[PDB]
Amino acid sequence: LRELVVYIVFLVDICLLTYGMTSSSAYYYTKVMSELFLHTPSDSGVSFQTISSMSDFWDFAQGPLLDSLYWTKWYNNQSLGRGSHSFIYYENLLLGAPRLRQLRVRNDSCVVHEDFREDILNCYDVYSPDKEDQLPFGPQNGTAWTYHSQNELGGSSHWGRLTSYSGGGYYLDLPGSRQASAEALQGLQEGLWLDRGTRVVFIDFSVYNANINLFCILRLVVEFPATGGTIPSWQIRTVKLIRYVNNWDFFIVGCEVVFCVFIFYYVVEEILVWNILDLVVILLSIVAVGFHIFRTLEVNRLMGKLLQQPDTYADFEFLAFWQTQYNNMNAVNLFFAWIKIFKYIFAIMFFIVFFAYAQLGYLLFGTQVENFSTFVKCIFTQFRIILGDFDYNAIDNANRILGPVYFVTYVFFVFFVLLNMFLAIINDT
Amino acid sequence: LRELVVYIVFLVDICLLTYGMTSSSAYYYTKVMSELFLHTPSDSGVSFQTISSMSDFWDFAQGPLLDSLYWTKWYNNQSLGRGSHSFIYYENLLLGAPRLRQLRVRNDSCVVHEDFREDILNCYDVYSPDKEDQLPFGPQNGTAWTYHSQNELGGSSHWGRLTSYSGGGYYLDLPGSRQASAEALQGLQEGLWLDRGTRVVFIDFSVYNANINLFCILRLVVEFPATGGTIPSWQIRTVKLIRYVNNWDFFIVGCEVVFCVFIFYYVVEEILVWNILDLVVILLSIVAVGFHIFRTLEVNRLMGKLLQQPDTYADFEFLAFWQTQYNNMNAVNLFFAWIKIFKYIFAIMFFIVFFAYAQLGYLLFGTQVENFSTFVKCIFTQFRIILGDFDYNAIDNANRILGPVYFVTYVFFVFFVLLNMFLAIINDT
Amino acid sequence: LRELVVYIVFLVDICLLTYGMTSSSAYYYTKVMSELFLHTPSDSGVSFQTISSMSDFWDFAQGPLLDSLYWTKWYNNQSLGRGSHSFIYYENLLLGAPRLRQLRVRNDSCVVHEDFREDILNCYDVYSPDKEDQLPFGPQNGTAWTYHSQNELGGSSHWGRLTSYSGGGYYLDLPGSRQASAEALQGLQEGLWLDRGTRVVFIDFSVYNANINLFCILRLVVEFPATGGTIPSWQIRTVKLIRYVNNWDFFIVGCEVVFCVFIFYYVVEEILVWNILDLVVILLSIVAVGFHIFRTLEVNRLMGKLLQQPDTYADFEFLAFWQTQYNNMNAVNLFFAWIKIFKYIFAIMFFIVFFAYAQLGYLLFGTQVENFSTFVKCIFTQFRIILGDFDYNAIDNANRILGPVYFVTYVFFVFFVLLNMFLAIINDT
Amino acid sequence: LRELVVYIVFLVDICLLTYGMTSSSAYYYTKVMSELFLHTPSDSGVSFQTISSMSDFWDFAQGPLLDSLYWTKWYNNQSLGRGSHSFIYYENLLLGAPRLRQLRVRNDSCVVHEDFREDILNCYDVYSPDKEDQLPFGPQNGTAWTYHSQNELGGSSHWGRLTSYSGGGYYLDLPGSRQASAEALQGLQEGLWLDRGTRVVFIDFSVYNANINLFCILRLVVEFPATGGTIPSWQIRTVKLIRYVNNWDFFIVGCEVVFCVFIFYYVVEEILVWNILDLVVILLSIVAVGFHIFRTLEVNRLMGKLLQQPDTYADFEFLAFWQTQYNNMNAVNLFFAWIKIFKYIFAIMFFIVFFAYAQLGYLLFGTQVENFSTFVKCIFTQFRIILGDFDYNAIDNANRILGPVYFVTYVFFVFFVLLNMFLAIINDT
Ligand SMILES: *[C@@H]1O[C@H](CO)[C@@H](O)[C@H](O)[C@H]1NC(C)=O
Ligand SMILES: *[C@@H]1O[C@H](CO)[C@@H](O)[C@H](O)[C@H]1NC(C)=O
Ligand SMILES: *[C@@H]1O[C@H](CO)[C@@H](O)[C@H](O)[C@H]1NC(C)=O
Ligand SMILES: *[C@@H]1O[C@H](CO)[C@@H](O)[C@H](O)[C@H]1NC(C)=O
Ligand SMILES: *[C@@H]1O[C@H](CO)[C@@H](O)[C@H](O)[C@H]1NC(C)=O
Ligand SMILES: *[C@@H]1O[C@H](CO)[C@@H](O)[C@H](O)[C@H]1NC(C)=O
Ligand SMILES: *[C@@H]1O[C@H](CO)[C@@H](O)[C@H](O)[C@H]1NC(C)=O
Ligand SMILES: *[C@@H]1O[C@H](CO)[C@@H](O)[C@H](O)[C@H]1NC(C)=O
Ligand SMILES: *[C@@H]1O[C@H](CO)[C@@H](O)[C@H](O)[C@H]1NC(C)=O
Ligand SMILES: *[C@@H]1O[C@H](CO)[C@@H](O)[C@H](O)[C@H]1NC(C)=O
Ligand SMILES: *[C@@H]1O[C@H](CO)[C@@H](O)[C@H](O)[C@H]1NC(C)=O
Ligand SMILES: *[C@@H]1O[C@H](CO)[C@@H](O)[C@H](O)[C@H]1NC(C)=O
Repeated sequence: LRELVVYIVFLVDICLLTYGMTSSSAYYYTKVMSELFLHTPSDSGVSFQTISSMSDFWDFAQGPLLDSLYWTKWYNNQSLGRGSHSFIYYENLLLGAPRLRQLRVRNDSCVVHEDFREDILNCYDVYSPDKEDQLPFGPQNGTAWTYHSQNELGGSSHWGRLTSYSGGGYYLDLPGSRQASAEALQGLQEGLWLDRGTRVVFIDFSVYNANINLFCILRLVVEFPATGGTIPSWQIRTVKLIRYVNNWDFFIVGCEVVFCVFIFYYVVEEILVWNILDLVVILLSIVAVGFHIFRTLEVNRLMGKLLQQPDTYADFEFLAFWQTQYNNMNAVNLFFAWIKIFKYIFAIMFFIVFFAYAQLGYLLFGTQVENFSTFVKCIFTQFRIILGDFDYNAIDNANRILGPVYFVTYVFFVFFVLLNMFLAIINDT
Repeated sequence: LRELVVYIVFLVDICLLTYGMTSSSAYYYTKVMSELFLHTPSDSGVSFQTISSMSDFWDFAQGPLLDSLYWTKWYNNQSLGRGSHSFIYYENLLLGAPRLRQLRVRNDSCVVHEDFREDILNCYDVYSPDKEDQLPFGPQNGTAWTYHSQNELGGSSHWGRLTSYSGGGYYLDLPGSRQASAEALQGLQEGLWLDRGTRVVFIDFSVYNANINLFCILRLVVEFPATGGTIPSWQIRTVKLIRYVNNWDFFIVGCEVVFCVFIFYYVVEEILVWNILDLVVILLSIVAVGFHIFRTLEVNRLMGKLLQQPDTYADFEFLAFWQTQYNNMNAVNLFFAWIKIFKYIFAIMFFIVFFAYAQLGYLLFGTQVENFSTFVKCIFTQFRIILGDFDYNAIDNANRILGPVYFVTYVFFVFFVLLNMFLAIINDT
Repeated sequence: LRELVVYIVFLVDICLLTYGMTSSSAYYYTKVMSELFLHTPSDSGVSFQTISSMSDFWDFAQGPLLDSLYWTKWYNNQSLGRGSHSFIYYENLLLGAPRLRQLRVRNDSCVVHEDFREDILNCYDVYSPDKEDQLPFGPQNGTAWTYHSQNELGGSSHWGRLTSYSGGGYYLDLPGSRQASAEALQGLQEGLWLDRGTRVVFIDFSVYNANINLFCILRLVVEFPATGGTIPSWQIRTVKLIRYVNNWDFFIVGCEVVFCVFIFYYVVEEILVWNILDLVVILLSIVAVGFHIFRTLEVNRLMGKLLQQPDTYADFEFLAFWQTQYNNMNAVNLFFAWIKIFKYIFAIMFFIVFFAYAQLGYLLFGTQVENFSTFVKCIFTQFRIILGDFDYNAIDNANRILGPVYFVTYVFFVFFVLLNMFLAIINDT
Repeated sequence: LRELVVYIVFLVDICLLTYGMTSSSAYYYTKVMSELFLHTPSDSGVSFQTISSMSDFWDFAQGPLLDSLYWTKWYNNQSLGRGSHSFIYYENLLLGAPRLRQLRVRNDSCVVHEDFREDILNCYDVYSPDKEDQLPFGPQNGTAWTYHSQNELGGSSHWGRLTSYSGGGYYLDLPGSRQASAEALQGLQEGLWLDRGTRVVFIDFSVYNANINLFCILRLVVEFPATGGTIPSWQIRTVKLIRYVNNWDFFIVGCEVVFCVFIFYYVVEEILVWNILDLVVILLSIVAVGFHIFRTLEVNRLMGKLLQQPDTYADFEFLAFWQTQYNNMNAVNLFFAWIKIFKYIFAIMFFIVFFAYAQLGYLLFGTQVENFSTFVKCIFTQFRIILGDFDYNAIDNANRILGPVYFVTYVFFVFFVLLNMFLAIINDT
């Protein structure tokens, strides 16, 4: 019964270590930033979410995005007394400069069919890293008009709605004030910096809050499919990077070294079914150990760069990405750490036909309704239908005969099979 | 156990043949075109979905529809360098010309009642093909003002929300550029090309995407009932017609001939309960065989016509219609082909009263709520109520006494009968 | 087994008689008229549903309502060739003239409390027919400014959202054209025809469709509570009044006399448990017999009046009211007539506590959330909660402590009691 | 069986006493006032709910709020004949003057991190009563620019969305007419009366309805977090304070003394399991006794003040607060009083894992989705998921891998554990 007590001590160790990272003021910080950039219309009624075509994109970029970044003067039109830096909502510092970057696809990327070769001289295929266009275009001069590899821009794969994307492309870094920035983007509308070759466009920038201590790092990802049009999407992550606050941070250093003491104790007692869960928990634990040194190194380097050369994009997106997935790992560890307490204290006919419906629904619908438009989405759509959440209008207007047949037939299937499962389990009794 | 293996080979045959037709880039192609034509307002705030009366229709036709068809210049107001053809979203070619066509009903189509014969000199009845008005009207000159049979316009029945419609009517084919087109439709507003006689108005046009290979064929169907007003509706189908891409298309020809080899094998082994499913699967299989020759002939002919005489409507709607229903057939075949693996490895009291509620609900509601407005819609509405999806406000504001009596009473009926079914099945145990 | 056959003959008799009244084109007729009057905004963005205060009402009455009534010219601004009458959507005749009528409450209707007698010289209480103000006001001249009893205006009780209302009040009948009408309502804004005394305002008018045969009779009821503000509400009923169409109407006369033959047969065989249902069905049958003579008399009289003196309100609202409730009666008869085929072929602990929750929820909520704002609404709200339809945000923002306690506690109550019912019924087995 | 009868007499006593307080016209009174202040946009499209930043707040305060308070002239632009007082909707008197009051936080409230000390000279921390800034600011002159304790302003804690707030702060009391008021708030925009130090801003005012007898007391609470931006929120309570109406009020005095007679009878019979419920009911009863004297004293004093010095804020918010919570207490008493009739006539595996999901969901989501943003909200969110109310899009866009794993895994957990509970209970049978 002593190993139990020690185990509890482990639960409060991991508990304080993971709840040390969070903040109850995070949610409103995301909510405020997102509702600042996403929802604010331009004069043309162009929000970010509602971007349709390219001209809408330019109406957005030269629109709110240049007035929701650079704040200078108060609401009473009196100047704000902090020099030359842009404070979003007066309370939020803007780190470095924002960066656009684009991805292009090669001029002739496929074979136009034989009938149309008269009217169509070019094929720009869907994005795949094999076909990415590395040559310059436009006036072919600055870093906006000429390619850059994934090394020259330190970066990882962004994984969007269509397909994953590399880290290269034609970046531009907006200058400090507003006016110079508008001169830039106006310069990119002059020439065509968005043409048929374009595929993905990223806008990255990050913000640091002085009052509490948090970063809001955000990516605005607009995709241009081969079909034309646009698909806007966004990721906004708020993150506690610097863990130094007060002597409490030194209590967090002590907490960390206590934690590694614990894990060494648990590898000692480990080596000599539930022990599966043990080796997992310890595995993700020691994965979580080194990340703090990784982080302190990273932050030290970045704040080094921002210190040296302002008006230069400094990547917080990689660091924020791995910080948040680090938090996900801690969450799963902690959850298992609660499950572990218990250690210290015919269906094939259903699955086959189930996937058969997933497939059928994907074929009949899926060029109409989004919820069916891929296979996994079909699986979870059918699962919600079991749980009693569905939109029948969509299924019914996609195909107004086979729709009701699908819906009804599926309902009777699940209902009926579930029944036979009940009667079988009662037969076991 | 060998016939099993051969059967699996059949499953991968049909599998690759049906998944050969689809594309994962289809959904966004429909989504983009539909959100281009349907949702874009005019200056008057007139979307397509929101069309109310005739003047709204004309505000739409001379509105966005002429600016969401003809694209000429880039977003920077630089000319686009492809000659005279209209590329929607710059990536999508426009095939031929768009076509309006109308259906009229005869001047005196019924008997005005005896009381009103003083104030009402005309009856235009509901549309039925018996009463379709074949005489010219207006200035009585062009092909817009004079009837055309269903042969002179190759076409099949469109089946809309009210009733099915023929393929005849008074067509107009818009010219190439925008300006000439606006001159046309302005010419049709000058005279009354929509008058009390009108019933259905169709706008048909189709689009071919060069980057991927797909067609988006779309019909915009606005109905004018006898009651006045309008009911806008639409059908948008994206279709892979030309299956020739690369040598992979030749692997698709080999796949097809392998498939017919399979079906001949299965008629040989067939002729000498589950065999019901066998004869069905083979039936729809051989139905699916000839459609490819039918299609290659059709496409060959059409692209022949578009080749010969541009600015002439060339029907892709018939071909797209049968291509999509062909895909539905393949979907059902494939689904059965998955079910078939298993071959190789008191209620009357409920139904009577159920339909009795369907009828009651249709009579009490149904001049108010849409979900009840016909009989089949009542059946599926009550079925959703069983599944726990309903809008109680509607039922309650239609009739605020009998509404709750209907809803409650029905709930207790289904609940209670289901109970007695449980207790009965437990009695069988 | 012969009485069975005769009974079936009864089912097809009542079946054809009740389905003779309906029309499948009704729903779109209501939908079109309602979306014409209710939803069309004015220049100020004032729809009918969105009416807030009195100035909004006047912005509506002189707004769309005078342009959604009088139609004169086509969409091409060419005159329409039917003399002086107003055709709504060109297909719908307007019967007679529209009528406003108001209800007033007496000057000093209650006792102002003792503290405020200095600042408040008048009390206008809630509407009850005892306090209705019968004296003239304003310029005190026309029929708009002077009272009229419920006899001088033939009319019945309208039953709205707050309380039932009589048929008297200060009516005004709008003239024929638009311009004279605007002169009228402008004349009623000049003086105050809506002042603190006002309680209910009705706008009644009816429309006859020539193409099909139906009436759309509609009431727009705006209520001004004692609290101030407004509560707009509406009733739109489409009705087949004249049943004369063709010789088929004579087949309907034969059908009626066959029906009365049947009911006499059933009183003969009746007089000499399920017979309860028999006497009910026959009762509502013979109630339904005389209504046709009542109706033919009524319609004959009305069309007499419209024939004699146009530009005079002629009530179709009484007749439409009883026609629709007649249709409800036929619906219930027919439903029982289907049930009748079978003739020819611990809870107190739950109900007490249930009503106890209805009461509690009414007291805690109900000055906030509408669904709880009266007692019956609380009953059906809790019933939906059992059926899994609820809005938790409302309950939670009304009182953010007792709300979740109510919701959770109720859920466990119903869940748990239902359980004990299951185990009890299994004990009976 | 006599104590039963006497008990019923108790039920009708408490019944008439609690139903004496309510009114069926309350709901529309809240609904009307709330839809007057909350939803009415300004010229800039700024509603109250939609307030985003500070400049939006000022656009609201000088916007509708000064035109939804002071009513002078009728809708026909004729003057209203009640002197100098402002009648909202002409039927509602405005009691006293409205009051703004603010809360500030100290200049340097925390330690800026070491890296940023160059660009950031100030930390304004989250609100806690320890850090509240008591010094004057701005021109440092009036009662708007200088602190006031919680005694000098009689007031209690407001408990908002973020944290509880004290009653002190920098109040301003708007003058009588509109013009002087606009001069005031313009004077507060001139200087910065909202600066980085601000945290909460309250607008309090109350309204008395003469026709019925009720008060609508309302607080408009706008919060400025440390993160920037705003969180608007509101409380609107309608209350019957003065219970004097007619001789019926004297029947209410008799009712009260009868009630205390009852409770003395029940302490006599009390002193000599269900008796737990007895001592509770009697406890809250005698708590409810003294509140009437407390109230009559309070109202007497207030109406004394409003009598003496108009244009001075007189607090009805404290009194309304305790009146409504008094009504909540009566509601619970009455509910128990209905329950009481009956007196006179393995799970740990589920709860542990349940809270484990609450925690996991709070960590993974909760910086994205609101429903998860705190721990209790996670508990009730998961409880609704059990009851079949959820938004899957949110969970899925927060984290698009771990989201479905959370949702599915939780569903199988609850489903499966519930099953084993069924089979266990059947084993007990
Ligand atoms: C707003 O600021 C501009 C900055 O140049 C100034 O010219 C203008 O007078 C200001 N308007 C005000 C204070 O109303
Ligand atoms: C295709 O694009 C390239 C850009 O890399 C350009 O140099 C070339 O001229 C284009 N081809 C044609 C036929 O214009
Ligand atoms: C841009 O083009 C001009 C024109 O020759 C050239 O002088 C300049 O160096 C170019 N910019 C860069 C960064 O090379
Ligand atoms: C837009 O194009 C028109 C075409 O004639 C031209 O006259 C005008 O100057 C252009 N406006 C620009 C480039 O801003
Ligand atoms: C009815 O319509 C026809 C069109 O086919 C027209 O020729 C005829 O004159 C119309 N009847 C009357 C009475 O105007
Ligand atoms: C249109 O009417 C004119 C007037 O006579 C005629 O010359 C012309 O041929 C008509 N158009 C056609 C296509 O017949
Ligand atoms: C619309 O009708 C009016 C009626 O007087 C007329 O003056 C005007 O010219 C017409 N406008 C057109 C036909 O565009
Ligand atoms: C009350 O209203 C009546 C209208 O019937 C009016 O004659 C009377 O003068 C009013 N009372 C007062 C005190 O103005
Ligand atoms: C309206 O008032 C005038 C003024 O005396 C009067 O002549 C006229 O008769 C009145 N109208 C009616 C319908 O009595
Ligand atoms: C509205 O009231 C103002 C108040 O001065 C007055 O000048 C104006 O003429 C009035 N407008 C009307 C009655 O239309
Ligand atoms: C901080 O705010 C106070 C207001 O209480 C002010 O007196 C002081 O000057 C501020 N500090 C600095 C460094 O400006
Ligand atoms: C406001 O400031 C002026 C300037 O000295 C002063 O005279 C006045 O008394 C101040 N107001 C109050 C209420 O003290």
